[PDB]
Amino acid sequence: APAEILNGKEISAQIRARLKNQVTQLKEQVPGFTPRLAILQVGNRDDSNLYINVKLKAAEEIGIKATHIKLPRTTTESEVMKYITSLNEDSTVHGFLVQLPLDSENSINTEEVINAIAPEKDVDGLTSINAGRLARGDLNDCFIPCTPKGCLELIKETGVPIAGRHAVVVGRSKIVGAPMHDLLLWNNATVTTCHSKTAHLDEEVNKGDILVVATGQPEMVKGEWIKPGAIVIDCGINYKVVGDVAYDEAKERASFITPVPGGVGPMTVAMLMQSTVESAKRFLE
Amino acid sequence: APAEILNGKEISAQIRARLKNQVTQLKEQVPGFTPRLAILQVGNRDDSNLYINVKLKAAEEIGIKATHIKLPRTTTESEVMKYITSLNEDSTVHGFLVQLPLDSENSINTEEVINAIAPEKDVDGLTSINAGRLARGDLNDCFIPCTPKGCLELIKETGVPIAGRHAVVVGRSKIVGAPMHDLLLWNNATVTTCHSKTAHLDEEVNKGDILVVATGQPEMVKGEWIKPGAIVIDCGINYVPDDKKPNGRKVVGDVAYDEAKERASFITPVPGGVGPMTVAMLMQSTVESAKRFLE
Ligand SMILES: NC(=O)c1ccc[n+]([C@@H]2O[C@H](COP(=O)([O-])OP(=O)(O)OC[C@H]3O[C@@H](n4cnc5c(N)ncnc54)[C@H](OP(=O)(O)O)[C@@H]3O)[C@@H](O)[C@H]2O)c1
Ligand SMILES: NC(=O)c1ccc[n+]([C@@H]2O[C@H](COP(=O)([O-])OP(=O)(O)OC[C@H]3O[C@@H](n4cnc5c(N)ncnc54)[C@H](OP(=O)(O)O)[C@@H]3O)[C@@H](O)[C@H]2O)c1
Repeated sequence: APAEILNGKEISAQIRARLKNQVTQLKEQVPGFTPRLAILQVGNRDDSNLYINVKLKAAEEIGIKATHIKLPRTTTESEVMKYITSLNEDSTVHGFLVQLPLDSENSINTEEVINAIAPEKDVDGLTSINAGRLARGDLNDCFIPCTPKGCLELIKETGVPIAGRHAVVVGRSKIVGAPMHDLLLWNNATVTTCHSKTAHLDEEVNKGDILVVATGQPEMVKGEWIKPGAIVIDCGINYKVVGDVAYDEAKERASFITPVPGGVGPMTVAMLMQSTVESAKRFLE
Repeated sequence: APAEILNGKEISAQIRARLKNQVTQLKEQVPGFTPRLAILQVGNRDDSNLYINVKLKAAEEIGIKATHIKLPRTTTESEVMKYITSLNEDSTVHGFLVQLPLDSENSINTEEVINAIAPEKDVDGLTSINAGRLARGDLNDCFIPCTPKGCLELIKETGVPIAGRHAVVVGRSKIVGAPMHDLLLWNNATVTTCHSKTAHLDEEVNKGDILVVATGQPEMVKGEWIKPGAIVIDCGINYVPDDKKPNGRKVVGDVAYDEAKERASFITPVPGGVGPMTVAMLMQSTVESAKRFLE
């Protein structure tokens, strides 16, 4: 009766073991070379502290050197810009990211901050340059955001070809929904994007052979809506922790489904690490 | 109950007359301010010369100063790059474009040339940075490529709100389909993008309250596929021989117009729909760049 469970915890563990061996091999080819990631944080949110620790731990396990810079809540845009410039110019840093959302007492234009990141170091793929390449099909020389990247990998774990499928993406954010659409489209799905102004959400969802949900609305996508045999990818982290999909009903209709926790979340961290290792390898050129 | 015809020739003429008045007024509000467009050409292709002259003439009618830089076929990539850098840095120039395709005896990386354009001057909207802003919903200050821009304008001429409609885009090219998707999405349509690998294209098309077709496949989208009451926007320019026409050839769209006009509530003809919009949209983007520069 139930959907096969796409176990992101196990899959991510296989990815991290491969990345580790790749990193060990780079270091034996070029001794003293150390791939390096930096994470710049503004403020002191509890959830951001937890996510960053998970990232630092994965990095150290793979043999990536990881630096965490934590700026106070008094930080201004102009101070964040100086750090980004410093990370851009530090040739020991192969990739870096800015943890979102920024936690400051001052107004900081997030887009302007992100877009000061040098594109070759933008391992989160959130610069307009990288978004622009992805959105137009040029996946050759481009970092892709870590969440959609992990989702695509989960979709591929089913062995079902994406080409020609009707995919539905619920959500259109910069971090998840919009790039998710792009990845599905340039893997030759026919893609429908939904958002908060979509009418008859249920009827749109029901057309998805592939369904990716990234709304942050706890369990709003009902199992009833899911197309029989669909692949269901659920990005939601909502406070127990639950997804954006009503799992117990959706599991009876899908052929493949991601649980929450242990689905998309661990896969996201593995892809960040993969992008980091890519940046380090490109720099060795 | 046949479709109202969206007359692109008339609408574009209204747009160009309003832009003129706006430009006259900017110059009176800030005397000495001169909106300025540059077009950089490489080589001497006949078709490019024709298109450029049309753009220069529209600009001069509106009161935009238009400069044409024409480099010879002997030009190298590094010389093209130097001109782009110079246009980027010339504070009198608010917008410029590079006419494509380049006509040189040397290898010139087109993508690299285009992507040296400063985003704030990229009136054709084809730089990666500008594509990226548009694709992620920064519609306040990015540039929009001229064809999808004109499509959106035609859709708005109907007075039917876009928000909550199911829009279908057939095609995903850099120049039309992809930016078209972005405009519809950030106007709050629910958007489906189809392409050459879409299965059951007819059934996908039939879900479109708004349909934009940009395939280059003459009359492939049949009237039977059109949802009743749909807005149909047809970007196709396909040449077919026809001895009964003044110049021995007709232009048809990517939509089978005669059958689609019986099903749509609004439809663009070909010729005379999307095509005449395009030069006016370039002019509109140029006026936007000049206004943003004016702070
Ligand atoms: N595992 C990870 O590392 C990770 C990373 C990022 C995100 N996520 C999770 O994924 C979820 C989404 O995050 P985000 O950054 O993409 O969030 P976000 O920026 O809040 O965007 C939510 C999106 O869902 C849409 N939406 C909201 N209510 C909806 C409704 N009733 N019907 C349809 N669409 C609706 C929004 O519509 P509008 O655009 O119209 O506002 C928007 O596009 C969250 O639970 C987040 O915690 C996880
Ligand atoms: N000023 C003007 O009037 C103007 C300006 C621009 C464009 N246009 C016209 O608009 C049309 C499209 O031009 P473009 O620049 O977008 O061309 P293009 O680069 O060739 O793009 C064609 C697009 O349509 C898709 N397509 C092709 N055959 C299809 C089929 N059988 N079923 C579904 N989708 C199919 C292609 O799919 P894949 O992506 O899968 O290959 C692609 O995304 C042309 O007639 C062009 O002349 C007019």
